Amino acid sequence: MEMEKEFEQIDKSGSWAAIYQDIRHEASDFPSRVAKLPKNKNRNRYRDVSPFDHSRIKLHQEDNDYINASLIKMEEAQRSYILTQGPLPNTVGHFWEMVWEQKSRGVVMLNRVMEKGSLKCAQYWPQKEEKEMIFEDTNLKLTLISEDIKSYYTVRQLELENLTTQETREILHFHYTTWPDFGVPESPASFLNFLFKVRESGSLSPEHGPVVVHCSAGIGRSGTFCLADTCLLLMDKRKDPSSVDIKKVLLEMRKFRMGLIQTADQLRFSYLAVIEGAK
Ligand SMILES: Cc1sc2ncnc(N(C)C)c2c1C
Ligand SMILES: Cc1sc2ncnc(N(C)C)c2c1C
Ligand SMILES: Cc1sc2ncnc(N(C)C)c2c1C
Ligand SMILES: Cc1sc2ncnc(N(C)C)c2c1C
Ligand SMILES: Cc1sc2ncnc(N(C)C)c2c1C
Repeated sequence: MEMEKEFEQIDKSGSWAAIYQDIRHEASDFPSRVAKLPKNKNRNRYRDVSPFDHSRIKLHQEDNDYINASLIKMEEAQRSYILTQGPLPNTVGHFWEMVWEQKSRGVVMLNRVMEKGSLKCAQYWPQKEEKEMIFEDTNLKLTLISEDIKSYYTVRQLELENLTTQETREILHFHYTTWPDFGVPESPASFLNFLFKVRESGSLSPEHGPVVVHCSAGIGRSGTFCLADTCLLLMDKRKDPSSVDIKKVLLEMRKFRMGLIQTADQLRFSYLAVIEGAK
């Protein structure tokens, strides 16, 4: 169909759960044997969320190359993303090692450190200019350079130093701070504004390594971000924008990481965002 009329037809027929279940039944199943090795148990936040072996990011290490992170490579749209879990106390040094080694320019964070009264990820960046962080396991230093706090998001300028080579790189931290503890936003307007601030920065462009995107598990909000970005780019590239099929794009992305879009409400929100962004 076309998207906006497919949308009203699923709303009127109340069939979001059935459409979402169809996607779950058709999604790819690839092995994740490295994720399940006993030596990696304290590197995974959730036992049911693992990177596939074929698409996992490898750390440049001989002892243990494992991180819970996946490369999503979208061939027609010419976009790549790394989707990862919120870092754990034992994996903050691995996280910044990955940003360094993959030549990323941007980190996109879609969660708060505490939500629903529980910790959803480690405090993995410095909160004050004069109190830098040193990750001794991976030999990196991270400094807060500047902060811009807005109503719906915060952007930070960070300096990452490889202490082995004394090389430095600027990293941009894009923090969406207002996703609700339960459900999805009522309007996609602030999420779309945020997506276009990340684009404007150069963080999604081919002159850099892939953007690093995370939430708590790195599949639900994180999936919504990459799915909306890729669908809007395809609508600009093709002769017939109404040919873009959001369900087919999501199944392509599910070849590279399991579980992207965690609820029927996140699926409806992704349709809403693409429909409103197209205008
Ligand atoms: C430039 C690259 S790619 C790569 N893949 C696996 N291991 C590596 N190590 C640990 C040396 C590397 C390096 C140094
Ligand atoms: C006024 C300026 S110049 C500049 N250059 C790089 N990053 C910045 N951010 C987002 C902290 C800024 C700000 C806020
Ligand atoms: C002069 C420059 S460079 C640059 N890079 C990323 N974002 C920007 N804006 C609009 C927030 C800018 C501006 C205003
Ligand atoms: C020179 C740059 S890079 C960058 N990235 C995100 N936000 C920014 N602004 C406008 C606060 C900037 C600026 C001013
Ligand atoms: C949904 C939004 S907000 C925004 N701000 C600046 N430029 C934009 N375009 C057209 C590239 C947009 C879009 C498409």
